[PDB]
Amino acid sequence: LPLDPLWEFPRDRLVLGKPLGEGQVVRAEAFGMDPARPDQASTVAVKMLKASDKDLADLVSEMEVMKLIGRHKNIINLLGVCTQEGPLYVIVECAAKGNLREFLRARRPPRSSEGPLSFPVLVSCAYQVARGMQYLESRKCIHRDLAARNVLVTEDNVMKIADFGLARGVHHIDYYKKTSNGRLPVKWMAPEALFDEVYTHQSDVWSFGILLWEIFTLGGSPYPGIPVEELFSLLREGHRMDRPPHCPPELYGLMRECWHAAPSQRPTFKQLVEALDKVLLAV
Repeated sequence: LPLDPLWEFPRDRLVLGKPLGEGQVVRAEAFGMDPARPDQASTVAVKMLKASDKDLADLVSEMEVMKLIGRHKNIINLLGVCTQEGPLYVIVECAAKGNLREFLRARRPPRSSEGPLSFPVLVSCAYQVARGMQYLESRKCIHRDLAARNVLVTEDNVMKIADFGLARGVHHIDYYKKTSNGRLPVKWMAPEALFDEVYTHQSDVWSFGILLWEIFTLGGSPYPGIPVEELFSLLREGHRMDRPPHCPPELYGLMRECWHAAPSQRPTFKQLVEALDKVLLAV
């Protein structure tokens, strides 16, 4: 691997800590990530191999994607890399509150009538994800698995889209795959992706609609009670999820637009940002 001085960070300035998931991602302390404060500690996340040569190329691929995509408030940003004299590390921002799905589920409801989550904050979460996706789209990045579990939450409740630069094996998806936390990722796939193996930014818009439903069910799992075999047949029939409880029609409206059969008849991310902004400003 060649040295890129723009991004190289000394590995001896990292102290590896608790693993965050399984390549693998590990929480770490970094010293002098800002070269103006060389002895200052910060908390970062380090992506690394668990590994085959294919596994290595995929991580290098993600690294190069992240270099090109540039900075945005609502994505997990690249901070540095360690490529020389040791294992490949890709250092990115660490979001203190974990993923959005778990953030919502943990916060389900003199203030006994009040849970931690209010309507304007739920809308803000949706707006921020749309802003991040608008940015990624402007950089010609299709996410391909946009979902609440792939949005991370900072200490200040800022949404950051994660894992947007993954080499995903799109031509070998096990549609019946259930994760160790019980997720069926097929439930986020646009029909053109699932059925025809076509991905565009409009397929991410479909997934955003599913994410919207996750937000307004406070981390509910989509298509409740529906196994994959039934999901296939239901999608072929044009099945859409019901309006969740305590969800205004404006937001279910947006969900249904995101799930229009024709990709060109779904909103763009720019339109979603504008629509959600209007709801946010309506108080």
